[PDB]
Amino acid sequence: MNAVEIISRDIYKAIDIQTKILDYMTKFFTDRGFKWLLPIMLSPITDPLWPDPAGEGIRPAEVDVYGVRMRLTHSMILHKQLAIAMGLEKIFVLSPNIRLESRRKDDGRHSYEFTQLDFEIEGAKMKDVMRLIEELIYGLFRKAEEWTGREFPRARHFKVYDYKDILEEFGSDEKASMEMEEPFWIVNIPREFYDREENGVWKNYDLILPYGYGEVSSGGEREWEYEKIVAKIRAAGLKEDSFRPYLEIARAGKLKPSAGAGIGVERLVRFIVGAKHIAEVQPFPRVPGIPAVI
Amino acid sequence: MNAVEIISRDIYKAIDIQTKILDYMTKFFTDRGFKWLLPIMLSPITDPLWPDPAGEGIRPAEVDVYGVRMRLTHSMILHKQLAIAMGLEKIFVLSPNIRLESRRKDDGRHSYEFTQLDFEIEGAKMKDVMRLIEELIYGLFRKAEEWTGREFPRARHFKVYDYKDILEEFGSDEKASMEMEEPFWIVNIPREFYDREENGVWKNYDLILPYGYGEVSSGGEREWEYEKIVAKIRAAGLKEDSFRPYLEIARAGKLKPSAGAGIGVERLVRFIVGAKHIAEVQPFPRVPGIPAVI
Ligand SMILES: N[C@@H](CC(=O)O)C(=O)O
Ligand SMILES: N[C@@H](CC(=O)O)C(=O)O
Repeated sequence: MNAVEIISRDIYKAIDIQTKILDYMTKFFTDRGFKWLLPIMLSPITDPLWPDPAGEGIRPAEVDVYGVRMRLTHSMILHKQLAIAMGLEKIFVLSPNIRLESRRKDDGRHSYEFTQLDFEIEGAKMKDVMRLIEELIYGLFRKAEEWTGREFPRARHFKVYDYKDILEEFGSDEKASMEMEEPFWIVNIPREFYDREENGVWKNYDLILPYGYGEVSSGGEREWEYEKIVAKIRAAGLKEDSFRPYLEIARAGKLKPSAGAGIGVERLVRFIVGAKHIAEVQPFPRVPGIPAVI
Repeated sequence: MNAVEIISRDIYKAIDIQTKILDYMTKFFTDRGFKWLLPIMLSPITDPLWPDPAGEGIRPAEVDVYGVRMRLTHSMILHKQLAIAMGLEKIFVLSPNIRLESRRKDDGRHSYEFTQLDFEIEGAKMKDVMRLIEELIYGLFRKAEEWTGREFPRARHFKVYDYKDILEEFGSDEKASMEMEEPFWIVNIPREFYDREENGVWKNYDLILPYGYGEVSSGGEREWEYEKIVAKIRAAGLKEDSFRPYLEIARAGKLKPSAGAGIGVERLVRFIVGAKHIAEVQPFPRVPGIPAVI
């Protein structure tokens, strides 16, 4: 779409809903004693997004700052762990992510710029975080019924499936989404170095929306031990050089066990509004593979 | 400071205060019927930050996005105006800004990454917005007295200085800040093309903190007429191509009269904690001229 066409759309309703969602979600966390952090957009280090069955192996956008290469935020995962290392205990941030994925990921829920409500909790287990998210989502859906007068899924807790079993039964997370009528969990997904792996089991979780809307949240317990972290990085063919300051902190023994998740705000807006494509709820669309004109 | 030293700092109280500040300010705006938008970090267009007394003519950092040159957000001013054009009426956003200024700007209040609470109001006039910001600050300061047990500036309304009168009496905005015990306004400052100028008078305003803490907020009424906008860009030596899609919307006569401002969140946290350098309230410092290690 061209500039004038974009500004001509009627997205008042979507933005009204977005406002209510942000109000609800931020209060949910501050009510429970979480600290509210501001995002970082440039850093020597960022989320590799690899290995990850959900990705194609993209490289972060990079810009020089005073002669030094910085990466644009893929996600603040590493910085969340660092915030826990600073003793903040329970944190969240409204974090813009930049992920320059290909046209092949333009499936209606992807956007090359998007904001996650990203949170982390010192000492938490996967069960704790999944339960917290269920509490948030159930509460959100009840409020949405009041806001819209429409019905939303009423489940207070969601069924749990192993990634391996999803592949066997449905073939893909996307096909699973199409068949379900309530949100559900996919757990135990082999992916990035920071997700906690124990004896072949990955302590992680993705929340998937029903009716084909796809993944809305992703998280896990974390690795915190230097030796384990470095082995995982090397095994994936990644470079220690790409994580130098983070690995210095890990080597010093300053990472702590924690668990967390990120929640796609615009993906939730899309679900509540019932929009076919996420672009319909964004003032300034950022469609994968298509450089925005504004 | 190496990475280990950075995360070994104490920042708990500062983040505690920041959390209370963000809760307060976001509610202030949502209570008044403002829509809560999400930020954009990459665009073909951004705030030129020039001409501007407080700038130094820095050019936006750029990155390739699917073969197209995109600018990292200096400020969302142009995008705020486009949101008004879309009929959103009253909007705000927690917008990260990237401004790669020189070491000369490392004065205790500047950071090369920072977040503004940026807001815009269709049809608003400068007196309206200044009164709104005064209302916000007065309320925040009364709350801060409860949070901290210390005393803050009392005034319900701040003294207004014309820019040229600040230059005459104090020499600069910094010197003025150091000699005041109450927040004050500086108005009528010649700067960027988007600020409204009528008969040699600029309808804009900066809020300055006392005790040398310096500027905390800046805004104004906007130009919306194509001919007026084009003339100011051309006279400034700026290239029209740099603002193409924005100018298309102006030409189509879709821009509307509006006024707004941005409020520096970290600068407020600094003022309330009483920190000498703004780095002290940031988990991940972004000091002008010093590329961050994390
Ligand atoms: N935010 C997610 C990672 C992601 O960005 O997908 C997490 O906490 O693990
Ligand atoms: N946010 C300001 C511009 C700035 O100081 O970045 C405005 O509303 O005009």
